[PDB]
Amino acid sequence: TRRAEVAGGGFAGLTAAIALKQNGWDVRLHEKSSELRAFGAGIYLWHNGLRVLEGLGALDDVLQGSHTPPTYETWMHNKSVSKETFNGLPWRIMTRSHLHDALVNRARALGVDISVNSEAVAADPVGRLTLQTGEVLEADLIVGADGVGSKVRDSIGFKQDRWVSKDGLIRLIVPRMKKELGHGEWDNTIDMWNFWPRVQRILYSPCNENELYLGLMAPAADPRGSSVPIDLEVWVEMFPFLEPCLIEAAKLKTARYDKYETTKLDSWTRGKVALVGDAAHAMCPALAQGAGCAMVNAFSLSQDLEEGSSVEDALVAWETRIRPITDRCQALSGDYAANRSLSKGNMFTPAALEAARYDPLRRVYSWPQ
Amino acid sequence: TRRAEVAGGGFAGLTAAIALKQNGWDVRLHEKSSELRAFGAGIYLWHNGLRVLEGLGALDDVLQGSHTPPTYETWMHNKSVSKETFNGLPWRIMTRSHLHDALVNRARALGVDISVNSEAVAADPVGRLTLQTGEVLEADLIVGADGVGSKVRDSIGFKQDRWVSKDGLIRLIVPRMKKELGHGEWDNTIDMWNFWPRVQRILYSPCNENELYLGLMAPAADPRGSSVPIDLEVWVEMFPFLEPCLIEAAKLKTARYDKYETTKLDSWTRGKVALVGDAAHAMCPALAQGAGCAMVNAFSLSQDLEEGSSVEDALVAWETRIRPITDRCQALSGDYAANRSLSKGNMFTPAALEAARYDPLRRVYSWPQ
Amino acid sequence: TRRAEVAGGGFAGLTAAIALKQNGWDVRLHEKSSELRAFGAGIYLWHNGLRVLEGLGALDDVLQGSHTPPTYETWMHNKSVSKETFNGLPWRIMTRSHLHDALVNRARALGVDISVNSEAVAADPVGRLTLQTGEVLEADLIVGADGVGSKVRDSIGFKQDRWVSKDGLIRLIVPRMKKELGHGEWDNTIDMWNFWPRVQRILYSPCNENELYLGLMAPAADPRGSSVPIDLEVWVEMFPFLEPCLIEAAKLKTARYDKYETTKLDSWTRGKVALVGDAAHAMCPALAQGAGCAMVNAFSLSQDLEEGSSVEDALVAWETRIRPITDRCQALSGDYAANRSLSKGNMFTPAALEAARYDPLRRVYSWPQ
Amino acid sequence: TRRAEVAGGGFAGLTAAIALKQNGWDVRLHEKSSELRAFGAGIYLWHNGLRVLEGLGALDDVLQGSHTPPTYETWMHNKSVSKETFNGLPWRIMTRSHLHDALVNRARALGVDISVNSEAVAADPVGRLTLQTGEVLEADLIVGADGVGSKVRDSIGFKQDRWVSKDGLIRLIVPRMKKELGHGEWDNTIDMWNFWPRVQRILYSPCNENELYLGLMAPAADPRGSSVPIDLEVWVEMFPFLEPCLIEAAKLKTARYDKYETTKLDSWTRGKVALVGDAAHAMCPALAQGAGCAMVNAFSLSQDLEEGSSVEDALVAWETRIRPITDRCQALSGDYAANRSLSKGNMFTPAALEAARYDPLRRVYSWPQ
Ligand SMILES: Cc1cc2nc3c(=O)[nH]c(=O)nc-3n(C[C@H](O)[C@H](O)[C@H](O)COP(=O)(O)OP(=O)(O)OC[C@H]3O[C@@H](n4cnc5c(N)ncnc54)[C@H](O)[C@@H]3O)c2cc1C
Ligand SMILES: Cc1cc2nc3c(=O)[nH]c(=O)nc-3n(C[C@H](O)[C@H](O)[C@H](O)COP(=O)(O)OP(=O)(O)OC[C@H]3O[C@@H](n4cnc5c(N)ncnc54)[C@H](O)[C@@H]3O)c2cc1C
Ligand SMILES: Cc1cc2nc3c(=O)[nH]c(=O)nc-3n(C[C@H](O)[C@H](O)[C@H](O)COP(=O)(O)OP(=O)(O)OC[C@H]3O[C@@H](n4cnc5c(N)ncnc54)[C@H](O)[C@@H]3O)c2cc1C
Ligand SMILES: Cc1cc2nc3c(=O)[nH]c(=O)nc-3n(C[C@H](O)[C@H](O)[C@H](O)COP(=O)(O)OP(=O)(O)OC[C@H]3O[C@@H](n4cnc5c(N)ncnc54)[C@H](O)[C@@H]3O)c2cc1C
Ligand SMILES: O=C(O)c1cncc(O)c1
Ligand SMILES: O=C(O)c1cncc(O)c1
Ligand SMILES: O=C(O)c1cncc(O)c1
Ligand SMILES: O=C(O)c1cncc(O)c1
Ligand code: NA
Ligand code: NA
Ligand code: NA
Ligand code: NA
Ligand code: NA
Ligand code: NA
Ligand code: NA
Ligand code: NA
Repeated sequence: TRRAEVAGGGFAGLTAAIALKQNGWDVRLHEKSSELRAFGAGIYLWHNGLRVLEGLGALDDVLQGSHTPPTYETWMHNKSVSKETFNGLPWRIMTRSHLHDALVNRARALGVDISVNSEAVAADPVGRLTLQTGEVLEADLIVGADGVGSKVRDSIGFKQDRWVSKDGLIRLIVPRMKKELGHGEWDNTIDMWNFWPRVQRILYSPCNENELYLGLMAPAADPRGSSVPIDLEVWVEMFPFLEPCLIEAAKLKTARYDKYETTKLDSWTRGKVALVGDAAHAMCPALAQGAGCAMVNAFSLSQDLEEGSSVEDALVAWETRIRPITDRCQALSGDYAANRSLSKGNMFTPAALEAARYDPLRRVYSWPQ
Repeated sequence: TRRAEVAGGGFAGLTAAIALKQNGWDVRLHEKSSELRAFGAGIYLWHNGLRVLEGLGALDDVLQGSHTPPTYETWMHNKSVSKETFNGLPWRIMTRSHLHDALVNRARALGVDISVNSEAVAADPVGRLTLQTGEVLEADLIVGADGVGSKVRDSIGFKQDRWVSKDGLIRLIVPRMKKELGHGEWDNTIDMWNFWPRVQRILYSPCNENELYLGLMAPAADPRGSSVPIDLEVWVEMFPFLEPCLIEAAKLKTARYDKYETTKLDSWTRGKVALVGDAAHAMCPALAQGAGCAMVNAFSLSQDLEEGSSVEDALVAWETRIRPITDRCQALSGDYAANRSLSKGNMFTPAALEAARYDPLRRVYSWPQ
Repeated sequence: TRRAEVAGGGFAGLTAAIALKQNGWDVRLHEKSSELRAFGAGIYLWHNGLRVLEGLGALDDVLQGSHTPPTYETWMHNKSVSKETFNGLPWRIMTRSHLHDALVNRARALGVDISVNSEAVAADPVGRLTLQTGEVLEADLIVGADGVGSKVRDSIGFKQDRWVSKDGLIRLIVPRMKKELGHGEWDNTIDMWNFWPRVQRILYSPCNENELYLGLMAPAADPRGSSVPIDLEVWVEMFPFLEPCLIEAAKLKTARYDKYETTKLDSWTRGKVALVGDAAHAMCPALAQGAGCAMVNAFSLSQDLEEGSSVEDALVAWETRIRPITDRCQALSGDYAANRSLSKGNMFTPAALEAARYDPLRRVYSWPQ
Repeated sequence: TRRAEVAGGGFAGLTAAIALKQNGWDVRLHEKSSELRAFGAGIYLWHNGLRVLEGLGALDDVLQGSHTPPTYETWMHNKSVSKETFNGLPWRIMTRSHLHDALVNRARALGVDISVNSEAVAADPVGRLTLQTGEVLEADLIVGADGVGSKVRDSIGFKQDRWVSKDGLIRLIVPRMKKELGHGEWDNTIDMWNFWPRVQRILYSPCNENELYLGLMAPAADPRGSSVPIDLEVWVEMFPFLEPCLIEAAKLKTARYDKYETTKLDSWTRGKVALVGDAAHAMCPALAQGAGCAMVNAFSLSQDLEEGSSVEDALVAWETRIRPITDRCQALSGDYAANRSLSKGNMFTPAALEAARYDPLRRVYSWPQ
């Protein structure tokens, strides 16, 4: 039996572990943290990620208790500038914990061996993974799914450009308060942009009938807008229609102003080691596809390992096949972020939706625009 | 090699033929008409039917050149009473020819032997199909996909209740005239109900950027509203906002006032003969699921024939497994039609969407409400 | 000093009494009822009536505590069909008591001698008024302002057509409940028409920040819709958006289903007797001008009595000058009522607004359309 | 017969001349310009100014061919922030020429002696007016209605503060293009504010079915926004919904970027000389009351001259009676302009509307808020 050692229990690592286990690999997954958890409050998935979930046998648990808004709406200075439904392209909003739980439960159901407090500190291309405990594990495949600060990557040495932004946002889950919001379209995604009187934006993202995912975005140089716990007054001033939800947001002492971070590498493979997710390709969140691409790439890795080739050759074939979708999406999302393109509305163009349109199960693009 | 003879080249027969051919059956399909064509102007499919298309390898050709509205909207007396998006449940509108062409092209690509001017006039449960030419074909499976007036069914004799309504509607494809319609949400499905000043209704159904599917519904006792070609004045009077499209509709000399028709049988099988689609279960169109159920049932038949059982036993197992979804949907659609339930809006309830939610590929219900 | 005896303490009689007293007449007014009061809940005035109030020195007290809606809106089956603002033509809504009080207070301020429990039972063209007490009062002018059942008129004998309708309405004052009505344009006049599922209409008429005037109109043959106190269920069913106000309306045990009533006479004068208001020209309320015309005619009477002619000649001149405006408005309002013309919206045409446009102070038409 | 000499043929001078002529004064009016004309494209009047017009016998000609919008609407960054109708307070929009013509025609009808190319260069408090021709005219009253640069004022010497702003606006009349504007509320006043992406504002003011009054406001430091003829691109960019009207505006080679200008004086009188209008009290246009106050003050002057006092005493009484309304309105309009208060919407408060609410005919405040 082929053995895989996966470093990291995020969406990339769990996807890799499930996909490999379904194909008969002996899979062990190692999470550095003391518990299995997902940070970031909420998350969007699209057709591509939902198809991965179908491929993993985890779609049912995800769709139950998650939300597809009637439309993706954009506001500029409180004026609705677009409503987009992507010509039926499937999409979904959920809490991070909801997605995480579904993947963990599926991995456990399949008998994936999951270890917590288990940090990969070094990886060897010949197929050896060293944990912080000093345990050296031999494997036929090593998956570096260990995030932007991947030690699987950096122990080997990959030529790279990394960037941590000065700016960021505050992501929270609060109650919907739907009745208290009164008249409106409060099941929508609403991306609420402003440049005047200050640069403040809220991405309003319903997760289900109970939970609302809010992203509060202000520059780091704004001492009030970037404050945690949230400066209620400055958010209510520019988003008064969300006051009921913002009052609940202001109670959260766990709120963090998290910075954006990107990674791009010359390659994603070395011998029997494959880098997946933020370890390889962390990107700007404009197109809401960092985890989508991570999951597609992890699932696609399992596919290329079923061709009867050596692991080394399968990994090379995998990157060649799948990386361009991620490269283009990363580049375009970065362009969108820098140009504030989403502020215009109607920017989920055919090109913007390329990654979302990809079906990893059939390996074709679907849901034409 | 197992041989199947399929009577009828509608959506049920083509689905059966493709699904069987994909599983290695030697399939021949017989269409009574001189050409392969689909009547009825336009058609809605939902998740269940779209999943059948995925199973048939015909989804790509269908999604290209078809439309998912941003919302399914209902009007009563020109007042919007509901907007429904079904919590992300996939759905699609297309011309009948668009769906038909996709299925025919797929059947031809797989090497299904299609005959036109080939009418099944008698079927024997032992596996003999007699054509109007006098040709007697022996087969391991006979599929009666030959519509509400099925001769495969009636030559054998199935206890049945059939009903042809006095009332009906006029279904047409016209240009979108989107610019000429001016301000509005003209990519929506809009079910435009009226009881005052007369009983007149238009189901407004965009198929793509070029083609609009209209259903003009008035009682048979209304000599103007039921007239073909359409009485332009009486339609413009109550739907003045559609005048540009109605002017184009009035040019169509091919317009027909078609009656609603239902069939229900005590059983769908006899020996090696299976009845699929309108031959077995024609229903009211309120839930837009007659072809959806027909396609699910045809696809499901192919599945039950892969269990290693006798054809006779597989057919019995098939009906037992799949019929209840169709029975409930038929009953509920008839209830909706009789009570004019759709006129209230917000009537695509979890129960109404049961058939749509069924995934025939995984044999589970998806897209929870 | 010239002496006038006025029969009736309604809007016509009070207007006549004030206007005459301002011109130096010794005026006595006789009200049959035990108290000075105005029935009918609320009332609309337009430019013509507001100009009379200006002429009477009673405009200030009327405008304080009354309401001009931002627009006059019409709904058919809950769909807004028109919004009308009459090109700036002044108009106003108020409670009947508000208008009544303003006129009574002005009459008292001028020293008009007002008697209650004082019914005119006979009038003589030579200038004698007999009260129910048997008191015979001699005067230079007798004003029959004693309503649709005028005894001043009928004691003399005027050729006439009177009509009392079988149908009618329930008029009430309730609290605004503005906050409880939620999203909307609840300061508007909204004429809420329906023919389906039943013939039920509400004229929604805000009087000020505290008081709402509702007219609930259903046919007499409808036992539920015409019931008093109101059948809450049947009104909430068709006007659910007014439920907070309708709950308050249902508490009113004083509610009446009052019938429409009209009067038309061959003449309005006989010797020293002049008939004013409903005594002469009761009309359908479609154009909201019965009191408007009554007040214009009463004020105009005082004007014609300042020409230095005999009272008999002044009265003849008065009717000749002013009656055609009332005749046309009565006729058009009756046409509108019979044809349900207001149900279409946009029916306050230049012709419909003729009476409203008349300025009695300058004797010209203003506020062109 | 009392003789009045009026310097200036603007709204103040024409009002003074008509009002005095109606009271039996021998009135001569002197306009410096070669023709009688009014600059500034369009103008708003309110109840106070409309009542002056009624007092002048010029209301009929003004209301015919002018417009009361259904509402006064305010936008910030294309989002509607308020709709105001002032609780029925009368108001009106018209072209400057429309108002001017009505006043000139009334003055001519009354036999006011109007001279063009007749400039007042000096005034003496004893009642002598010297024209640029050298003609010295003796009079019982001299009216300085000669604008912000009044030579009647400055020849005498009045302690004053004058201010000419660096900023200004471009005022134009263009066709309505109502059909070309498509869906909207295009009969409204719409004050269209923006601070982002640049400081640009359009006051949209329909005058009648044919003519639209536009005020295009940008800072003088903006070389494109302040350009004449208008820089079409920069106006269409921020007001694309007005493109049809802006294309017509760009054709006007007569367009001017006119600066705001204010005047405030310690007194308005000296002996037999009275200063009226912009000569005395030019103000910021935020409350749209510069001409309103000018007309009220000119009309009020005629009233105080009917008390049987000396002209000198009547003038002192006039200023004491009427100036505080103008002082408060000037101050508040300046505050509004400086604070950009109108950008918030809902700022026509009872205090803001004080001047508008004043009725000069009855000398009371009407139309309570
Ligand atoms: C503001 C924001 C919004 C976003 N929104 C979206 C969205 O809507 N949709 C979407 O698809 N994506 C979104 N993304 C992207 C998404 O968050 C990431 O791309 C995705 O979570 C990365 O998954 P991962 O498994 O690669 O890495 P991670 O989620 O970082 O998981 C790595 C795991 O490995 C563990 N670990 C780290 N080092 C080691 C080690 N040495 N050994 C063992 N374990 C280790 C960590 O503790 C962690 O649990 C967003 C990102 C940001 C910043
Ligand atoms: C007004 C209306 C609207 C509808 N809207 C929808 C909708 O939106 N969505 C949806 O899913 N469904 C809809 N339906 C239902 C749908 O039209 C039918 O259920 C579906 O087309 C039936 O397919 P079928 O293949 O069973 O039969 P058919 O479409 O009738 O095809 C039978 C074929 O067999 C041929 N034939 C007949 N007899 C013989 C014979 N003896 N031998 C050989 N060939 C023969 C015929 O010529 C025909 O081509 C609607 C129905 C109506 C009436
Ligand atoms: C449903 C409805 C809605 C209406 N809405 C409007 C509206 O919005 N605007 C509008 O302008 N008009 C409206 N009208 C018309 C308006 O109500 C009448 O035209 C107006 O009140 C008539 O005034 P009046 O003074 O002529 O008669 P009344 O109001 O009838 O007053 C007559 C008075 O004389 C007294 N009286 C009677 N007989 C004698 C006697 N013999 N001696 C002494 N006193 C006597 C009575 O007690 C009464 O107080 C409406 C009418 C109806 C039915
Ligand atoms: C941008 C803007 C918008 C405005 N909008 C409004 C509004 O909506 N509503 C409103 O009410 N007001 C408005 N105003 C104010 C209004 O324009 C003025 O207050 C009003 O026109 C002043 O009238 P006037 O007669 O005092 O002076 P002017 O209109 O300046 O008239 C003076 C006349 O006297 C002549 N003249 C000058 N010197 C002499 C002399 N020595 N001898 C003889 N004749 C002379 C001039 O040629 C001129 O014809 C606005 C002002 C501005 C700047
Ligand atoms: O920062 C964004 O533009 C962004 C856009 N979409 C989803 C998300 O989480 C973030
Ligand atoms: O007749 C209907 O109610 C109907 C409802 N949905 C689709 C359709 O084709 C018909
Ligand atoms: O019955 C009417 O149509 C009517 C219309 N306007 C005011 C009113 O009181 C009644
Ligand atoms: O500049 C203004 O704020 C202004 C406001 N109202 C009318 C007008 O002409 C100008
Ligand atoms: Na991507
Ligand atoms: Na991306
Ligand atoms: Na069905
Ligand atoms: Na059905
Ligand atoms: Na009338
Ligand atoms: Na009338
Ligand atoms: Na003023
Ligand atoms: Na002012």
